[PDB]
Amino acid sequence: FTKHICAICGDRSSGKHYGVYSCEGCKGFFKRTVRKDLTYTCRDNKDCLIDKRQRNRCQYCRYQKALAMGMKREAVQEERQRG
Ligand SMILES: [Zn+2]
Ligand SMILES: [Zn+2]
Repeated sequence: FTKHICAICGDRSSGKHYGVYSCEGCKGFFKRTVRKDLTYTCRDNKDCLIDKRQRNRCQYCRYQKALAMGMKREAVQEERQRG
């Protein structure tokens, strides 16, 4: 968005992580998740009420949101390019 709020949780973004305005928690979290190629769950339905309140504890839903917008998953493998 104009004001670079974190596309996922509405936090202040640090940069366009994986091509989308994102915050530090999300930066690392998404990287970890993708590199490991993990999946999670939350104590809510898939349509979890994602807002500022939902800290990075809400891994699953943050990941769903990231995927929904379409964070450039592949870019996570940058450091994995051990040429
Ligand atoms: Zn975030
Ligand atoms: Zn959730």
